[PDB]
Amino acid sequence: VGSVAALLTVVFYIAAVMATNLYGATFPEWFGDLSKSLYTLFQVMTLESWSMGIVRPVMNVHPNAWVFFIPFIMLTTFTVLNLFIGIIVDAM
Amino acid sequence: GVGSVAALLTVVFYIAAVMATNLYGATFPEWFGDLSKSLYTLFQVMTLESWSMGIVRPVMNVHPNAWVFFIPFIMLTTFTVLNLFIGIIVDAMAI
Amino acid sequence: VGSVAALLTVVFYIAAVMATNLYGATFPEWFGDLSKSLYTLFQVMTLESWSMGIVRPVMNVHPNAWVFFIPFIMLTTFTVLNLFIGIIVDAM
Amino acid sequence: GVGSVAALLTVVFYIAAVMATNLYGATFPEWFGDLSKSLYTLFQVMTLESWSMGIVRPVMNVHPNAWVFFIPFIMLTTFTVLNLFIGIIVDAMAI
Ligand SMILES: CCCCCCCCCC(=O)N(CCO)C[C@@H](O)[C@@H](O)[C@@H](O)[C@@H](O)CO
Ligand SMILES: CCCCCCCCCC(=O)N(CCO)C[C@@H](O)[C@@H](O)[C@@H](O)[C@@H](O)CO
Ligand code: NA
Ligand code: NA
Ligand code: NA
Repeated sequence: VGSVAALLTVVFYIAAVMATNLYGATFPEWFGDLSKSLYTLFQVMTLESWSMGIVRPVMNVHPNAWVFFIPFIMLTTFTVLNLFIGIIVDAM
Repeated sequence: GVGSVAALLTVVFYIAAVMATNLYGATFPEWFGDLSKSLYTLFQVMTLESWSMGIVRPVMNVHPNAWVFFIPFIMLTTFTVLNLFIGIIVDAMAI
Repeated sequence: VGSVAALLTVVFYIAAVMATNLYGATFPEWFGDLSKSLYTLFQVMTLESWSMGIVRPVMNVHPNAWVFFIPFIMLTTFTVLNLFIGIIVDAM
Repeated sequence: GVGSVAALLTVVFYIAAVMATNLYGATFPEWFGDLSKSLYTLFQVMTLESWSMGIVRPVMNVHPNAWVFFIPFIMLTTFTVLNLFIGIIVDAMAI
């Protein structure tokens, strides 16, 4: 549980560092600085406008942007679910 | 204890809707103008429908730290709702 | 499980009958006929644009529309989750 | 059997993306123009992001029965994904 939350924080910072670098100059409102990146990736993780709102606009400049976001969604959504289940299981 | 979980959620929902009415009511009246409008918006935000693009990003354009309220709200309420729904299903199977 | 799926089908038809009647004349693209209603309520159940896309526009004509949709979401989302868990538990 | 579940999902994803490319490719080329565009749209539809307002409702304006493909697709894939993720967590706890 504590290790799961630690893994998620590491992945969140590494991904937000990568995203700032990859799409920061082209998409500054969403990935302009580490803070803007951490906010966008949290939004993308919850799945709110991930494609129509973020990825489809991003792919119009970077056609492979899906190689970053789709694996990010698969990894973080599974981890978040696994973490929440882990909290409930340990408390019981 | 299921009933206590639902009670905790109702308290958190009213406290948050009181806080939100005060924080964003004057600037964003269609969404947080009164306690009722606030309770509706926070239910929407809790389900995750247009939470960012639709609500938080427009709210952050006036209040840049609005994320300090909404992100912890989402983390707390979504976990509690999940925990509550699991608790109902687990207790009904045992009984 | 079979009874859960049966309860959901009854609730889906009753709600789509109610919705056709309540918002059919005012919102015909979404609730014009039982079919359009069953499609909208399935969308609302999955939570896609339930508020900004459907309920907020509907509330502008019917200010209490939330008394129908919010309890509908609470009932159907819980039942769907309970049904899917029930399938997985019975198969194991 | 986890590995078989992931295998079933991949088969369903390719079959559905083949079917969708054929059905809506000429009418909706930005979303279903090629197998790649189709696999991306169906992943989006599977996560439920703008599935109706963004994709299906525009698609139904040309193909009124499009719901016969997408609604069963959502029911099948979302259940399988949930079942797969639960299967991973259950097997890791047992081992
Ligand atoms: C799961 C973990 C998710 C963490 C999410 C962190 C979000 C941080 C967002 C943020 O702070 N900003 C980007 C907004 O998108 C910047 C501004 O809103 C504002 O904070 C600044 O101007 C200054 O106040 C900094 O001191
Ligand atoms: C969980 C259960 C969810 C059931 C969902 C059922 C959706 C039915 C939607 C539907 O069929 N239509 C509304 C579209 O919103 C009508 C048209 O698309 C079209 O079917 C008709 O014109 C004729 O073909 C009828 O024979
Ligand atoms: Na969702
Ligand atoms: Na959603
Ligand atoms: Na949306």
